[PDB]
Amino acid sequence: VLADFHGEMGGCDSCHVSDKGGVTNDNLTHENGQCVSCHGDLKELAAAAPVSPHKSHLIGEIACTSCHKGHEKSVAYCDACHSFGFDMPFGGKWERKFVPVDADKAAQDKAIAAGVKETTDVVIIGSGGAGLAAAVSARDAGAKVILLEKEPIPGGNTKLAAGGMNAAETKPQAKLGIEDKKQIMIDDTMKGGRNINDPELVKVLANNSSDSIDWLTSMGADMTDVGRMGGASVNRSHRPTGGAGVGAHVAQVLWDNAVKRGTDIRLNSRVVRILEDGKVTGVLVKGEYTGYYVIKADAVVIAAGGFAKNNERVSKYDPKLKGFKATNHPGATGDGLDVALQAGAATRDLQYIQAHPTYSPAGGVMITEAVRGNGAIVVNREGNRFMNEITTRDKASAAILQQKGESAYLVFDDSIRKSLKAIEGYVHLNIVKEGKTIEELAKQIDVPAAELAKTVTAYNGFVSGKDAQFERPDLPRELVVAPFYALEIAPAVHHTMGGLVIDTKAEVKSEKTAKPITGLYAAGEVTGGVHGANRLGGNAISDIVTYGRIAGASAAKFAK
Ligand SMILES: Cc1cc2nc3c(=O)[nH]c(=O)nc-3n(C[C@H](O)[C@@H](O)[C@@H](O)COP(=O)(O)OP(=O)(O)OC[C@H]3O[C@@H](n4cnc5c(N)ncnc54)[C@H](O)[C@@H]3O)c2cc1C
Ligand code: HEC
Ligand code: HEC
Ligand code: HEC
Ligand code: HEC
Ligand SMILES: O=C(O)/C=C/C(=O)O
Repeated sequence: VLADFHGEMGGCDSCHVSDKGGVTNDNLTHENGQCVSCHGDLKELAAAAPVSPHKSHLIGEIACTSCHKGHEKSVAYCDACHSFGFDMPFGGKWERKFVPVDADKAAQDKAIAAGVKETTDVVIIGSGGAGLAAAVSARDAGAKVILLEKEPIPGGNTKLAAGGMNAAETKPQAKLGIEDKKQIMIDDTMKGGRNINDPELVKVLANNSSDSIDWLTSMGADMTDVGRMGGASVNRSHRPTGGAGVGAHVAQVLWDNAVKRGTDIRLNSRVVRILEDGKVTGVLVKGEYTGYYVIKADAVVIAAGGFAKNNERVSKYDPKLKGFKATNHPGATGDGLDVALQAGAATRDLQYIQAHPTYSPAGGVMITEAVRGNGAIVVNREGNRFMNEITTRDKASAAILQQKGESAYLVFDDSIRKSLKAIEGYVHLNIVKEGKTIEELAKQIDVPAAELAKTVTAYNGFVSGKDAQFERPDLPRELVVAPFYALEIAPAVHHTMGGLVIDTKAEVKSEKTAKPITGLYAAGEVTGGVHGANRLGGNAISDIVTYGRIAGASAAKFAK
């Protein structure tokens, strides 16, 4: 392992700040400074490469030490989701065992009384889009902030985002000739959420849309290419130009701005208990290398995101998903909720767990909803259609579940390819089957040529505005310019629509007292009610930004 290979050289000193050893802080700045001092930084390393582990889509600072582990085997962090078989010096397999947020209670108790280390105004749990947005906002005229993230690298699931941030009206929308209006936001959002959605939440989720999409814009963002997500009417999923992805893009831009203002962002730092006056007094942090510690603060924003990814827990409410795969990063296991619950928060819609119908087994990645939206059709093992490809996720997950072998085949054109640039990434991942003709495509895929061809020729007829098979309301492109591609895909646990109960100010309500627990804030996937029973594609990112901002600001006035 790497620190022995380097003990052989110069000592403990090489990396650590002292000759006895040990880490100063959990972001591991010193040591990573040491790394780069002898080896160069990531751009330097990246330039040297001929798929390289030193240059990727991850956002934010990506410590050397997030892969190159000192005192233990090392693993590319890319293996949490891909299987690149890189040949990592001092290699190891990626393994994560979920450990309870409450275990080691004695230890936590012993350490709560044992001093009082730092104090700040506002603490924010998690670094995805909601926590960063909150960072900007608390910081941005108001308070001192100290955001913790448990992962070794930032941006949660936010950074994987693919297809768009919903907003209504007055976003750039103007400039493309997309005619849309606020109530249509609300109204689809209720319809997709099967009408249980907290009405006041879906309201500000409608009415702050444009501003969050302008805020992003005041910060550096590129929200201009618009498309169609399953479930809405007027086109409104904002993204970067030509079909790239908004998650990385948004995460990055709010990472920068949060860092730019004075946020004190700390990785390998998991919050394991909110501190009880019953007012929120502070937080108990388990810094991975520096041990436990208390931070006193006046407001706590909870922005830890969802629990998709914990199959134990998700199987708990919907055992249909036991054994299913997830589209999330490793961090979404519910720590947040647990922390909050211990604090006596109220939750809702915990059992409504959204599976994404088009994940790819082979690639270990989601494959965006926009591929079907720009024109792809889905095809079972027999070579035929079985569904209106732009239906709701739950219906589309259901239908592929009910098909030969539990999986199905996205099938598109050279025309759909060109038109949605996320598709170059899939191509880059070796997961896309190619055919110079549909008969060629079939052979790769192991689906019958005359049936697939008849399917595709017929689909084309439907394309002529009428799907006399499955009702697909939009038929964007014809599927007739070669080469032709396909991917097999299947449903994967993806979003948890439920969560902590909060108002339009982002306050968290107590189960017992049905009022807010004081100075306890929340925003993002960790919260409940914004999406009802079903989340619309494109509503997560807009919920996260607009609610973060509110959570931040609310927490800032508190303490002020
Ligand atoms: C593959 C994929 C594609 C999606 N694409 C889209 C899209 O195109 N459009 C859209 O609207 N939505 C999309 N979604 C929905 C969007 O991703 C939200 O679901 C996600 O943004 C949630 O934001 P967040 O701020 O709440 O959390 P996250 O981005 O997950 O941020 C999470 C932080 O909390 C850290 N954390 C958790 N617990 C603790 C703790 N106890 N202490 C410290 N840190 C902690 C976590 O590990 C995590 O990093 C997508 C999600 C995925 C996974
Ligand atoms: C001389 C033999 C060394 C002593 C004593 C210690 N180290 Fe290290 N170290 C390095 C990293 C990247 C870390 C972070 C965690 C990890 O990646 O393993 C650490 C951490 C420690 C710790 C904490 C133990 C724990 O894992 O919880 C101790 C006690 C420690 N270090 C003491 C990096 C390096 C390194 C660079 C390659 C060298 C030469 C050493 N460490 C050597 C020593
Ligand atoms: C910070 C914690 C790090 C990390 C992540 C790495 N180094 Fe070093 N390194 C140095 C020298 C002179 C060598 C040897 C070259 C050789 O023997 O051919 C290395 C080796 C490595 C590797 C190489 C694995 C391989 O053999 O391919 C890796 C992955 C690596 N390091 C990472 C020099 C230095 C330092 C100068 C004092 C410092 C500081 C570090 N390394 C710290 C780090
Ligand atoms: C995970 C995403 C990584 C991060 C972040 C960093 N490194 Fe890396 N490193 C990683 C792998 C999987 C490999 C080897 C496999 C391959 O195909 O490249 C490496 C290799 C190195 C090396 C040896 C190669 C070289 O050009 O010398 C060194 C010296 C190295 N890595 C150092 C290093 C530093 C300083 C980093 C911070 C900027 C860093 N790595 C980031 C995985 C990952
Ligand atoms: C899980 C959270 C991931 C980790 C960690 C890494 N990647 Fe990833 N990667 C992930 C997804 C969900 C996607 C697809 C996004 C989409 O647009 O639908 C990707 C994409 C890639 C690609 C192809 C697209 C591109 O932008 O090049 C490559 C080549 C890739 N990822 C490589 C890669 C590397 C090298 C990573 C380590 C630094 C890495 N990924 C981390 C999911 C996740
Ligand atoms: O781009 C997609 O298909 C997913 C969107 C979401 O989860 O909101």
